Amino acid sequence: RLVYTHAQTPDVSGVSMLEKIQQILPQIAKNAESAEQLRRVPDENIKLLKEIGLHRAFQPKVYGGLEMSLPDFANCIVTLAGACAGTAWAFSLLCTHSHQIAMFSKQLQDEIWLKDPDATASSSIAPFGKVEEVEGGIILNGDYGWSSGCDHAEYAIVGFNRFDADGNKIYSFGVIPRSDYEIVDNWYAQAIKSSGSKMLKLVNVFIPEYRISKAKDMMEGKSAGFGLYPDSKIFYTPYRPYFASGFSAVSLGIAERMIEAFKEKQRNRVRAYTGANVGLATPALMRIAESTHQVAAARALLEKTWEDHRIHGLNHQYPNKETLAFWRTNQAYAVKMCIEAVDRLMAAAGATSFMDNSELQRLFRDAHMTGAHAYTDYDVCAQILGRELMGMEPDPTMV
Amino acid sequence: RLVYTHAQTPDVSGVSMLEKIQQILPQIAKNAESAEQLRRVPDENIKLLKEIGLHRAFQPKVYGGLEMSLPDFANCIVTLAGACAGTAWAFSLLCTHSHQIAMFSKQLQDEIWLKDPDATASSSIAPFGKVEEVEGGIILNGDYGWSSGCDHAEYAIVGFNRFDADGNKIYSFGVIPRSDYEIVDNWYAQAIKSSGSKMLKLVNVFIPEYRISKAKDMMEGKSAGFGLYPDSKIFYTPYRPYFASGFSAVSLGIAERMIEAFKEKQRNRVRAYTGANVGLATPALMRIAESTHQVAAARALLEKTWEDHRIHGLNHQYPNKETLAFWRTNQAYAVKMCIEAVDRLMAAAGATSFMDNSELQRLFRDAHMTGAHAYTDYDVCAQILGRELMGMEPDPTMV
Amino acid sequence: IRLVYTHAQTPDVSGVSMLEKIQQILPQIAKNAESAEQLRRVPDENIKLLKEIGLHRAFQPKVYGGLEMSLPDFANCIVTLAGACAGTAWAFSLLCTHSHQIAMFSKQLQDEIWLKDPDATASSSIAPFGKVEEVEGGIILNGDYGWSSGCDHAEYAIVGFNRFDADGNKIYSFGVIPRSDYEIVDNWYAQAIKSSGSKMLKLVNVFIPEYRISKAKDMMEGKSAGFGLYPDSKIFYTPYRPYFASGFSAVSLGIAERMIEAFKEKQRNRVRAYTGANVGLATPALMRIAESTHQVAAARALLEKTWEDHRIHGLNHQYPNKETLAFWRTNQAYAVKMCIEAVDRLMAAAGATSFMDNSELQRLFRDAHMTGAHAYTDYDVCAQILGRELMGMEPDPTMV
Amino acid sequence: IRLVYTHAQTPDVSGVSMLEKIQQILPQIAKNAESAEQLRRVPDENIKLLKEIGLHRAFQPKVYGGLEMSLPDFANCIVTLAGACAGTAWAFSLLCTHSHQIAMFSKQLQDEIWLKDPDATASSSIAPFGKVEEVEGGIILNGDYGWSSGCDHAEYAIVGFNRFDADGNKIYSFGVIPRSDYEIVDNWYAQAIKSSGSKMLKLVNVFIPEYRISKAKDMMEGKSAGFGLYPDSKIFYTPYRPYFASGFSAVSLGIAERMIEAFKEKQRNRVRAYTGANVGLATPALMRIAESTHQVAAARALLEKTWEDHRIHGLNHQYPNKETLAFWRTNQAYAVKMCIEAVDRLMAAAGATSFMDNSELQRLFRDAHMTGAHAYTDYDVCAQILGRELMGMEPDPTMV
Ligand SMILES: Cc1cc2nc3c(=O)[nH]c(=O)nc-3n(C[C@H](O)[C@H](O)[C@H](O)COP(=O)(O)O)c2cc1C
Ligand SMILES: Cc1cc2nc3c(=O)[nH]c(=O)nc-3n(C[C@H](O)[C@H](O)[C@H](O)COP(=O)(O)O)c2cc1C
Ligand SMILES: Cc1cc2nc3c(=O)[nH]c(=O)nc-3n(C[C@H](O)[C@H](O)[C@H](O)COP(=O)(O)O)c2cc1C
Ligand SMILES: Cc1cc2nc3c(=O)[nH]c(=O)nc-3n(C[C@H](O)[C@H](O)[C@H](O)COP(=O)(O)O)c2cc1C
Repeated sequence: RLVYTHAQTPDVSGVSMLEKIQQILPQIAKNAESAEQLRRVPDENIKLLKEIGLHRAFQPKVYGGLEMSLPDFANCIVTLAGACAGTAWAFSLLCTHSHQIAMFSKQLQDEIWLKDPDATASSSIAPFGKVEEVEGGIILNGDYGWSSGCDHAEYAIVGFNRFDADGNKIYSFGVIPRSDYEIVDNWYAQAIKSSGSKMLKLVNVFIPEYRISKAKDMMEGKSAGFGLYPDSKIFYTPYRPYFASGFSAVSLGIAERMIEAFKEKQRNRVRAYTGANVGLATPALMRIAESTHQVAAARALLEKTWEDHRIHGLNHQYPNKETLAFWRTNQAYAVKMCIEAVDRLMAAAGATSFMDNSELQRLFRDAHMTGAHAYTDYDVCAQILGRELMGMEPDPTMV
Repeated sequence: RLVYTHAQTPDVSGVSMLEKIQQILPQIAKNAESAEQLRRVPDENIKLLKEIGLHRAFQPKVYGGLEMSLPDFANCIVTLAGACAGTAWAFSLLCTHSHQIAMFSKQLQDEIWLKDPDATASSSIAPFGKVEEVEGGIILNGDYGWSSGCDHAEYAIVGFNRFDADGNKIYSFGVIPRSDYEIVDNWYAQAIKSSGSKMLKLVNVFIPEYRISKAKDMMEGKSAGFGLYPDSKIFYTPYRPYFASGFSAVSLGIAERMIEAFKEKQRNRVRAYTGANVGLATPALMRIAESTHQVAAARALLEKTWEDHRIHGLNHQYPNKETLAFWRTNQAYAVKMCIEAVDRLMAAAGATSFMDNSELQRLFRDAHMTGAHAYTDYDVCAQILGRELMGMEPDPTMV
Repeated sequence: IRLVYTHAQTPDVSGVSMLEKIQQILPQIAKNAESAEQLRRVPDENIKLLKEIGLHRAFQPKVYGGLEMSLPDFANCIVTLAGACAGTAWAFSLLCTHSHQIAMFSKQLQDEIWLKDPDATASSSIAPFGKVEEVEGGIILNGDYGWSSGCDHAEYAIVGFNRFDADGNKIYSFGVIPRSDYEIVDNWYAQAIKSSGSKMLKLVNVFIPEYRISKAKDMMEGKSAGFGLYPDSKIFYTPYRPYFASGFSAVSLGIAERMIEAFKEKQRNRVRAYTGANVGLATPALMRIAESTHQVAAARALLEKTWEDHRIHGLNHQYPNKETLAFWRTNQAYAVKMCIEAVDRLMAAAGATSFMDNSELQRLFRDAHMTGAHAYTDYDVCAQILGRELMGMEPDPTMV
Repeated sequence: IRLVYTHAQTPDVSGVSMLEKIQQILPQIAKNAESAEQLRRVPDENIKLLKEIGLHRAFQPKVYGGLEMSLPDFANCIVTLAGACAGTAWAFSLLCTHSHQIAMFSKQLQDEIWLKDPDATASSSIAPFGKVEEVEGGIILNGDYGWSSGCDHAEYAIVGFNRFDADGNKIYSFGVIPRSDYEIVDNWYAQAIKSSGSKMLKLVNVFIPEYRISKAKDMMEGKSAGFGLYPDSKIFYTPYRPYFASGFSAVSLGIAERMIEAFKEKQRNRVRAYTGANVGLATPALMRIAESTHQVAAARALLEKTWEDHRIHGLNHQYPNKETLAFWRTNQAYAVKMCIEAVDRLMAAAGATSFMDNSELQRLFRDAHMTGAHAYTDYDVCAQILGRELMGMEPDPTMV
């Protein structure tokens, strides 16, 4: 029998990553409050999650990785997000970054992992950096904002633009060691506080050519690492859908938790002004129902989208324009529904739900934060998909 | 690779029912306009659909039936609805009625089908009839509204209440031959005109005990036909989810077609006033995108819900309270989203789209009609699901 | 003097207000509604009743025997009227608001139309499809001119077209032409507002003299041939467009307030077909009636405020600035949008019986949606218009 | 005299309207907003500025030196104020509206409060949690009384509780008590409207004499001990509740209008972080700015019309009937809902940077949502209130 309201446990001989997550969820949940005030992932959380080996979800097998299918991984993040959004978000990123690193030169991966198999990377992909072409590579300078989990990373992946002959943009990534940059703690946010999305500062950082890949190359299986893992079900696939797979996941995790948390607080709710017993009043019930439907519908769409990714990966098959448009955008619609579903409940939650000591207020905030990311902006997404459906050239103004 | 915007063709060897539908879809589509003025399904359409054997979708195998899985059938109705909603709707009902007949006595099924293997039944399940208990059965009298396809049926299934010693409602159905009732043609509607939902008139109709089953019995596998088909993947299952499976189906069919129809008419559109080519303007695109997303999300939820029906059927497993609530209501949420998606497009359609000679106007009407059936009313559904989620006793005021 | 949230308040005038006069004839209009739908135009009775109370002279200059009603007072008669037959209200509103435009043409033209017959009115078709040849003394116009509400009951038609400069740039103009110069082609088969008789005008080598031709821009800025003719008037020193298009939102509002009333009446006694239960007062129904009431009351407030602004401007002989003009162009579109939300919220709890031919809701629902399909009520266009203005951007010549 | 859609119109009444006086001090209020949020109450400066212009005497009777402002004029001050610091506006609104209620108590009580100190104000906690013993001459009340906006700046508190009939039915009453009779407990750690200082009052064996106790029903129907005291006043012959709860929607509107302005400012120069192109004027953004503008203008129209209704009623010393009362109870709830939709439509295009502590939007978004979480602004309850009334049903004693 299927389950509509949450992740179904892959019954497998040998216990699943998702069960392993489920056992440690109470601890995560209890640190949630002190994680918010810490403005990063508490050391305990990292240690627990790494202990179950989650961070090696997308690490190639040759280095001791699991190579989880997207669905299985997504669902761990969703489940995780239910307990601490910021943790789930940050940790998702640390994880999905290995899937990218896996497309770089064999030499780079060897450098990172043969040395330390538990090493991970945070990122800052927005190309703010000023780049000088020296011989052998580049020198990069810049302030690189928004690096979730950067405190717990040994490397960072960093985005920038290079130019060819007709000084055209060549969008590239560089992997750099933790010693090459300072973490500046300017992370004072109002949602997903626990993700530690501090900013990386880069001063005359040299990056050799072998730690630099073209984005386009990693979208189309032409990067230096292509063909390295001929048996893998997850590497013969565009880098971006994976890396960005966390946002919607976290968002959905929040939504499903909101429903549960709202239901718990709803049962016993009294009317301040009259004293009457009001937890089972029809309006409340209808909201719980509709939000349940809405996130169930969102989970269906994400589940179907993830299956699509998995199937493609299995078959070592790069998607076409249309499927690519859908993979870029369905997640944004999912995120959008999930927020509608959180809002519908928060709106019936009453004043007490906005107190610091109430969980709803944090879920509500975090939920909204998931729709503020560049990759989840639905205005941009509607235009992307739309243009594709009418068979129009893409707008280079968005991506 | 998965498909977001429509039914995926089950790549069997040989001809799937769905391909067979797809080949006849142009003809159905061309009769659509004269079907609307006919106020019932044109004889051609019935003949074409019966020829491909679709009406035997849920007929037991022993009488020459196919015993299609719910998903496979649902998807034929969705596809069909894209060409003529009223046809798809009416015909869906004529089909899903066999699934119910199949739970009646062996004697009844023998009576209907050994005699004529192509016979089908229309229905009127709202218990308006006055019922006298005579010995050996009942005499029923009543005007029975809303019998989709009743012009093309050889039997009608007809709902009524019988009473205990306690004098409590026992909701029952009776199958009655076409000779036992007059079709009154009072079907003047403003949507799904082609369904021929005329009203059955019953005057002192006698119904023998063997043509009468309790609804509750068919919900719980206790009706006279339980056990008859020990190998069947579709009869060990409550009757209602199958019978009502066509509404959301039709509704989805209509939505997917709107998006196609809108896109076609959109390309070349000029502003009436300023005379400007305007088919590719950003707002239109964004509506095409989001309606696309919306119905895709609906399709995902229905596809997931149907899988759940299929799985249960396979395992001869009757669902529990919770899954039952979800099966009762997810369809209603799907219908709701589908109508939102139609409305979002009809609203950018401009005045020309409301002309009799435009398809959009019919799709828009028919789409709305699908949310007006008793089983798809979302207000009632949210209350049903809601009460279940909070662990409340059901409200006998709705069902 | 308590305010009223759910409908037009009756102006205590001297003598009998136009709105009371409408209110007395509303039953008759309402009883013809069903046969008007099958007639595909306004029934002769309705025209005769409405003209008898003098409504068609709502915007006719006083010198010819007109009333010169303020926008709010007129709008509110349409809203009320629309409650009984949307198509009648819509058609008739147009026949009415056309005089306000005629009043900006040459004194000679007005004299021609009204000194001859004071009850004469005009239908229109303003979308510039016509092919236009510049002959000397005026133009020859040819074209099929769609969508002329009330055109069966009109003696003239106002017709839109483009002329060109030296430099070949569009000069959007209107011409008033007699009923004898065109054929009404009956291609009006619609699924909403059937009774408006929006048939299409056919024009074959119609000659139009220069004096029956005004520039749209001139009528927007008080520069047309009729500017200054009525120095005491509270309604002519004002751009033509806001008035002419004032009817759409009005009708749309009329339909919404009526839906609420109609839904309430049918709701009381409603049963579930399935359970047998008397279900008219169930909390979900109540909440929908409430929220639809709030939503249309909120639309009414925005329209009433917008109308006041038109009135105030007209009083002061003051042409609005860019910002107010943007608001006048678009507030009505938002109102129309809310009204349709309000109708939908109710039709969605209406059940299957409400979609029958013999039910009023089905008509109101259809009509309500038709009011948001007009080119002037399209909200996507309006959001862009108002948006550009608020950010201080040049207007998009792509829409208007 | 041209109307304004996007904000309060300045009442031209020459000399300085209260609203102008507000507008001059708004920059200061705005600059303290950030440190007010961390203070979790209204900064002493803000109180001092606002009291200096005399705003707190908005509803104080004239005999004590009050202004007796009309509801519209006051409401609009709160709206304007809320644009700069919601929590200030909210708290101060309450301190203000409480005088309107005090004005219905015995002449002796008002004399006690104001003849002594004419600047004295009261905070409240109206939810009847208190346990109440009937002693002779009055009551002894005990309880923890949550949510007392501005309670740090008040000299008295108004406190709600239930007493009982012969056959012991709830008699809902209010008691005014001096600041010495209760402790302020600082448990106010919220995530919205932080600056309102809505701390909780603790009451230990507080004695309340009969003359500082009024029945709520009496103050709803002009039967309280202070009825008739100000025979010339335009604002006291009116149920107490619509005035006291007038601030919430007002604040909520204030925040919305400010969101639009704030969003517009930040939108202009917004690049993509991803591609590299002036993204501030993209069509989606424009349309959201447009539609939110329309939505809050429509909300403003409904509140403005509702306020006028209160004003007209007050003028005429006329207590409203069931229907208008249902509307006054609920329109504000709809207004608040629209305002939050409008805020959300913008916050959703605002991008990640808008959720930083150093961004104003994030605070506006939070505060905006908080206004819809009060017991009087809950729309579910409101739809059921209005709905039942419209269908002519007895009220549900389960909500109020
Ligand atoms: C109910 C209906 C009646 C109309 N009546 C008139 C009319 O009498 N005169 C006129 O110029 N346009 C009329 N219009 C047409 C519009 O002005 C405009 O040309 C049309 O809405 C263009 O929309 P489109 O993009 O669907 O073609 C009417 C439109 C509809 C909605
Ligand atoms: C398009 C249309 C077709 C219908 N066809 C049938 C049918 O054939 N058999 C049936 O028992 N009920 C049919 N129903 C009626 C519903 O089962 C139910 O009686 C009706 O929705 C009651 O809704 P109401 O509250 O408006 O009466 C149909 C309803 C509509 C929407
Ligand atoms: C921002 C905030 C401030 C409030 N300030 C007051 C106040 O000063 N006086 C008062 O009686 N109630 C105040 N209320 C509390 C409400 O009157 C009511 O008791 C509370 O909203 C009950 O809602 P609940 O169901 O969440 O408990 C306030 C509520 C919130 C939203
Ligand atoms: C919660 C939060 C965490 C983020 N974490 C990262 C990250 O770790 N790496 C990264 O490259 N971008 C991250 N982003 C930033 C986005 O990729 C992007 O630069 C940002 O959303 C731009 O949006 P804006 O238009 O508001 O500037 C994050 C954004 C938010 C919503």
